Amino acid sequence: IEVDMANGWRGNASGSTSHSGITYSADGVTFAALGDGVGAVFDIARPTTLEDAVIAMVVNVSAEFKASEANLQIFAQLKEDWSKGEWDCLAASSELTTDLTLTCTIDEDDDKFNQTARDVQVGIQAKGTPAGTITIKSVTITLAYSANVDHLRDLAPSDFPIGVAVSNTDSATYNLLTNSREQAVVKKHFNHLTAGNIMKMSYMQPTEGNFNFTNADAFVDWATENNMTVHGHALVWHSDYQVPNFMKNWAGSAEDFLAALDTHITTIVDHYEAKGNLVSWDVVNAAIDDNSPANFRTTDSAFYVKSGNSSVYIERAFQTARAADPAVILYYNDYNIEQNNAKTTKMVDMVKDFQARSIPIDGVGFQMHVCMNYPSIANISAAMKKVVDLGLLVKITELDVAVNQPHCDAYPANKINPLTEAAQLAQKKRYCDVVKAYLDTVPVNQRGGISVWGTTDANTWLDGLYREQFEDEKISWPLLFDNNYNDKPALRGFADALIGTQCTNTH
Ligand SMILES: O[C@@H]1[C@@H](O)[C@H](O[C@@H]2CO[C@@H](O[C@@H]3CO[C@@H](O[C@@H]4CO[C@@H](O)[C@H](O)[C@H]4O)[C@H](O)[C@H]3O)[C@H](O)[C@H]2O)OC[C@H]1O
Ligand SMILES: O[C@@H]1[C@@H](O)[C@H](O[C@@H]2CO[C@@H](O[C@@H]3CO[C@@H](O[C@@H]4CO[C@@H](O)[C@H](O)[C@H]4O)[C@H](O)[C@H]3O)[C@H](O)[C@H]2O)OC[C@H]1O
Repeated sequence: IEVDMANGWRGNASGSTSHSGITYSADGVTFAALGDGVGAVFDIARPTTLEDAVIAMVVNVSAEFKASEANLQIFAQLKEDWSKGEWDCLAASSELTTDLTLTCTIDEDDDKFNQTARDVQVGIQAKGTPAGTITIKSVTITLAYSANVDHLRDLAPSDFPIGVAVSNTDSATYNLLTNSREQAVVKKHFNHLTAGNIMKMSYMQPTEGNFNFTNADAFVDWATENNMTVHGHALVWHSDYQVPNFMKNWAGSAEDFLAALDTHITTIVDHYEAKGNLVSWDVVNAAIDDNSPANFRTTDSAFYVKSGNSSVYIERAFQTARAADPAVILYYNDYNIEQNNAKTTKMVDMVKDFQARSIPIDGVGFQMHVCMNYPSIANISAAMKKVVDLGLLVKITELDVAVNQPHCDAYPANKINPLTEAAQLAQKKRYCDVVKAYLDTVPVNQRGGISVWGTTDANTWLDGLYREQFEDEKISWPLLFDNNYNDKPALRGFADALIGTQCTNTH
């Protein structure tokens, strides 16, 4: 709460000496400190949840007030219940001179400031034998749950990994290796990791024949130290920000381009085989378009264009990855293929073609970037079953569940902001439904794992993707842990599914 400094302020006398009101300017709110108990205040409407809230004021006091040796008391009290309040803050003349920052934590014995009955009067007053003036420049007021899950990974009903995507050197704030809160949540709940960006193409090979393994190797070493396996992401992907410059600008033949693509794959696969912890790769990521009917991408993919207007690079990537390490599990990975419409159909036809022509492929990764109420559990189940029936592994690679999403629930007509308890419980049921559909649809020996695309809501990729539609607000809140790394009901819902407990949006 940033308190308005231009409206809503009042003089106050909490003692016998009368006050002389308040004065507005460009510097803030000013009053004369006429006697003991004389101050300035504003109101907060009922109901209030103000226990453990922190009041911070920037103030500025006159020479005469300094000379008076008077103290300053930040306080709050209930209107019509005047005797009840927070009276234990005091800034003594000692500490005063400049704009100072004075704070007051609202901390009461009986929880009196979590209440429904009265409005709340908040302010600052002089104590002692005061004189001169006080100026307040600004006021800010900084206002748990447990899922009771000890280790999420330990609840899987068969042997499949429970995994998470982490940030690395691509984020100063959220880098797994420098952020001890990220390390803690990961070590507590997961046994499987994906790098969010640093194993993508231009990160691994920024120029032709100069590979850069240093940062990704430190990530793999930390996974090994902590008894976790690594899913490699990704050997081939069209997204412009991570295509190596020399590939974007290829000026030679189609056969020479495909040979350079082979070198990229063989070098990276051989290196991570020898490092000793790399169990599966997304070999080709998101190569099908978003049209209906669906086709492989054309002009928006450097790989289609530089291969000579051909999708042959897809099968070649799989053949090359297999030759480099025959033991590593090979996935095709994509979004929207869980919807059971045009894109699902194109993916299934591609797998059938590959099986007919002896092109190696071990599984399909369903990224599973879903909305709260779309697509349906029936459609998600039917789409995964199409892959199960071809004898392949099914892996959920990038699960998140958006509370607001511009393509769902007629956004923004029903926008949820701020986040509510009802929305958190809806998210609990939704994570339960999706994980249960996976277990119900995919036989034990075809379960490639379930991973979520991030740790805390404070760093989800969705808020950046939809920044324009969201008006720069962080409103997708799509993951298992909140902005302070505490549990959300979402985590209880994931756990309920693993243990076979009914999926609900209740407590
Ligand atoms: O250290 C604590 C003491 O400060 C504390 O004294 C209390 C201070 O607050 C007092 O409440 C006064 C009551 O008058 C209010 O103004 C009235 C608002 O309504 C108008 O209709 C009316 O005309 C005004 O006069 C004022 O806002 C408010 O500060 C309270 O009565 C004192 O008990 O005691 C506890 C110590 O720990
Ligand atoms: O020089 C800096 C640039 O490098 C930097 O680039 C940004 C890097 O982050 C990018 O966002 C990435 C995009 O990929 C996300 O994961 C994908 C989600 O969709 C799935 O289909 C796919 O499989 C996943 O790989 C990832 O979470 C997210 O962090 C962003 O788009 C780039 O612009 O910009 C800052 C410069 O200083």
